Amino acid sequence: ALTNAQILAVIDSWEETVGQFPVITHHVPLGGGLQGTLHCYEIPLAAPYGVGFAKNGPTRWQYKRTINQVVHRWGSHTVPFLLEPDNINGKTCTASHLCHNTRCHNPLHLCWESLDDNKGRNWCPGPNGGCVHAVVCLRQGPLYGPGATVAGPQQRGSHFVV
Amino acid sequence: ALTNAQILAVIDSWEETVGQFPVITHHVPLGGGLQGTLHCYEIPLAAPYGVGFAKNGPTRWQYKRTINQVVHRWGSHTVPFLLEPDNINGKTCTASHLCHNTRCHNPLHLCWESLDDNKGRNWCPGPNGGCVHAVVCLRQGPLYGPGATVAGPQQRGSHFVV
DNA sequence: TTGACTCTCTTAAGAGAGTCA
DNA sequence: TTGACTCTCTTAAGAGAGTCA
Ligand code: NA
Ligand code: NA
Ligand SMILES: [Zn+2]
Ligand SMILES: [Zn+2]
Ligand SMILES: [Zn+2]
Ligand SMILES: [Zn+2]
Repeated sequence: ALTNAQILAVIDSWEETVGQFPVITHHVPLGGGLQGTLHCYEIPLAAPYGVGFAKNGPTRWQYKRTINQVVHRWGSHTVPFLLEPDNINGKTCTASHLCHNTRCHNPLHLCWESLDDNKGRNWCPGPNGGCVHAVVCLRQGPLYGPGATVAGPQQRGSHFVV
Repeated sequence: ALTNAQILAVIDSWEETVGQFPVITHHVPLGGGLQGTLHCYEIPLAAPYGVGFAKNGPTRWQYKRTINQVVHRWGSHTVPFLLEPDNINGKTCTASHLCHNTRCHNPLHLCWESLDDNKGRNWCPGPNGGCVHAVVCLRQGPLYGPGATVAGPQQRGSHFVV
């Protein structure tokens, strides 16, 4: 809600509830042939999810609180960042999973960045494989690698140059 | 169905027409602080576009040929790949701009791969900066770099560990 | 047969809001 | 007030198909 105090109270109640989500250990590629360990705080697969939480899509949730007799609602991963600018360079800020685990709500696994920055982490080589993200990745992106390209650049005639 | 010879004739007429598009020289980052040059064959901004070409969206075009009284139509960048498999690993193949220039129809700037592989090239460090794509990138991706993250991982209390 | 328009859809990273009990 | 559902939208890499002359 409007006040900084009200917003801090929302963040604090969100952290307390998510802090009681099951903690699931995930071993992850870091790049450079190295492996690390992340501890994700995972929202349940089915109701009930936790005080204030409800599922609006297969892997989408919202957090809601009643403040001054009014319901306030947010995307479930956006709550840590309610005191931050909601845009950057004219692009909407989004909650970005450094752990690439949508059910996870650990704020130590989230950052707040453009949708392009968010998406791009899927292909990052990782913190031990050459990540250049200023807010560093926690793991190699799940889609990093050589790809599976079916056909490369080609021409039948002689009209084109690279 | 169109014979392989009929499809090759379609590819040949497409190449003939695209080869007459304006050829624009672009200097581009290759990664590793190096600069290279790409020559893009750019479809016009407004009609007429070229024989067989029409615009179906702000940056979407189609190629149309009528063979034995049947109208055939393809996405304008898919024509080089009409003799290739159209899926891989259960994923639809898509035309992927190695030059990251949507109006370009140079077939030496296109490859044929899943939408995930396609998107991921936006963040590649490039052929002189560590590209691991088996079909190698022609340039550093336009979105490669440190990013512009507004807020990083953080908690107010002590409920979480990474 | 062809050109120049029209419309909606896919994907996978993300969102907002309404209906009931 | 709180819970458990329902619906559609955004973005930027990509698509298929209809109408008219
Ligand atoms: Na993400
Ligand atoms: Na692309
Ligand atoms: Zn996590
Ligand atoms: Zn990274
Ligand atoms: Zn090009
Ligand atoms: Zn690459």
